[PDB]
Amino acid sequence: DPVVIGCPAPLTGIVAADGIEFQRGIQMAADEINAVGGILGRPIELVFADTQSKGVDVVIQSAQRLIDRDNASALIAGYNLENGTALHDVAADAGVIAMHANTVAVHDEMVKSDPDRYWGTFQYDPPETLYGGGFLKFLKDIEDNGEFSRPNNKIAIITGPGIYSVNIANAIRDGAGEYGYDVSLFETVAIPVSDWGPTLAKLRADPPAVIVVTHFYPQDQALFMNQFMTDPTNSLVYLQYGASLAAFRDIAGDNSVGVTYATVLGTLQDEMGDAFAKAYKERYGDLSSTASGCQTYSALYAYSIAAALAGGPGAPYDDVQNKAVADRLRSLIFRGPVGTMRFHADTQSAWSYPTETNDPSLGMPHIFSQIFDKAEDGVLIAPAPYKKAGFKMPPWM
Repeated sequence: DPVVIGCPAPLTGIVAADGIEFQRGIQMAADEINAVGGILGRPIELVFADTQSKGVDVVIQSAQRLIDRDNASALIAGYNLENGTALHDVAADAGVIAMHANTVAVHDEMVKSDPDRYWGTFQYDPPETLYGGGFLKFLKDIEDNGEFSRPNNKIAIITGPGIYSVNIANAIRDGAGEYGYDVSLFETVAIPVSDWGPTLAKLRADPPAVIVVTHFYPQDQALFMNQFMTDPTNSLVYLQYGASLAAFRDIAGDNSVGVTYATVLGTLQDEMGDAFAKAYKERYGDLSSTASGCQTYSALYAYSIAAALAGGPGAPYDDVQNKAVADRLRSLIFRGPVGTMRFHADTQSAWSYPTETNDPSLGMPHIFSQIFDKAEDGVLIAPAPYKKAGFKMPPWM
């Protein structure tokens, strides 16, 4: 009998572009796995539900449909525009596995709130908190390697009002002290930003060693750099998420050069990572996003290994067999194109390297990049052993 895998993804609405890549990624993994017989000779079938870039009610409806109507044994998502815990009760109540990369601390706390019940839901990246803790670790390593010499001990943190930006910003604020940084500014701005002037005046009145912007819109970030660069402070700049996108580099132009950014789950640029990216672009075109497609690709591979080891998926409501599958997933150490996927037992979230573990065979690399040319993707500068270059002092420093 075929193994039915359901994918609730935002195929329409404001984040359609990511939803389409989640669909492409999971299709590619299913095709590769099926070409060698599927899971224990059972072919993988994929059913999709469009969450329309809408919120909790629609995500739940979509997940429920995949189970009730399509008999999905497992749900695999990238992210959807929900708080992060919509899937847990849907999975638990149907005795199925759900995997997501919503990238949320609320997932960790939900699983910890009732681990006996929430045995089936896994977050296959680390929560967003690691963007903050991992930034501090990154900063330590480039200082220790001689690549960055702090002009002073001050860090400035600039956040939007939402939970993702705020959680990242507070992780950095809270951790700064043990790395010998004082927070010179913690600033919350209204979004979208029309003018960074007030923030920029505070920065220039008290030039920090490091500026972190956790507000993530690429256009707002480019406007920031264009206003910053009329009179830049002597500061390392890290921009959360948006700087990873062509749109940021297009709008900032040469002002993008020197900026750093990072992802807690991304394609490595070693042989295996390069092979995935090449194959993905051959299937879907050079403008397609491996950054989103690698997520559901990796998740389905992990699932396929765990389910095979357990003797196969359970049907909906076969809690005993799906618990066996979840046990295999919970102990899995799976090295794919994004690095090692391994779970914390207590949170059922991915281990992060080098922040939580010093061994890349035991956790997922938190990859940092630095822009060197407005026309190119940033170069990987952390963590060893995945660097393609070292951090280079920004041109404004």
